Amino acid sequence: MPHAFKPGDLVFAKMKGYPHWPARIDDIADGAVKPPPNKYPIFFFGTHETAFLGPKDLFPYDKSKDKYGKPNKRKGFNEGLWEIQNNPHASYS
Repeated sequence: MPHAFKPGDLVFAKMKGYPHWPARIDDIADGAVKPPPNKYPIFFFGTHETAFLGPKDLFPYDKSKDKYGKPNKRKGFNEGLWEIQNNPHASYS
């Protein structure tokens, strides 16, 4: 059975106006800004941007990749597909 989301989990993350996007739950570094309550720090592959999202917008990657894991015209998306498949736990800083 599913657990709650934890750092390192791989997802497609949904933002208004954007396609479901390859992403991970990030850790929060010591001294770094924390998310609001009930929100997780989501790192978006390809764009390497961070937003704060709750579970309603987080789709586990294994279950969802057949549907969402296809190329997209949007900036950074196909790089993001490479990342989540080939090195999803690397440093992209």
